[PDB]
Amino acid sequence: PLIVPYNLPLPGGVVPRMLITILGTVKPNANRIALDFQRGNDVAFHFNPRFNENNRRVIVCNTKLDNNWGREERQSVFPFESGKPFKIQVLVEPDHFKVAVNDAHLLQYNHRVKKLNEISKLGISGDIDLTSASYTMI
Repeated sequence: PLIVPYNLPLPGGVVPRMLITILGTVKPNANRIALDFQRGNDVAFHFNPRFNENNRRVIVCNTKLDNNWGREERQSVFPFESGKPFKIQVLVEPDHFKVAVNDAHLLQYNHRVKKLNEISKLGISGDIDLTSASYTMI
């Protein structure tokens, strides 16, 4: 019962062994979800499930620097389902973000923005009801 878009501060930035857990439900008739890990105005890691990109479901990942998007990484494994509850876990490792959905590994994204301590906010947006968003160390 949190308001979307939601901004989760990450005090002192991200560090290896930080685990972020996001619980919610995908809306009826969803088009998109987005997670945006921010370094100021830059987007260090954009994680973007798209439910209807030319009649295909795809996950797009990218980085935005100085208002310019870079090279997209795309994943066709698509674990989200319209109408249904999900869990996203993002584990920060030394060289990449590791993403699992509903307890199954989905993808890794190599760090392009290398000042991890400066990635200090997470924005959560899109066609979801958000139940909780939190972090811990493992």
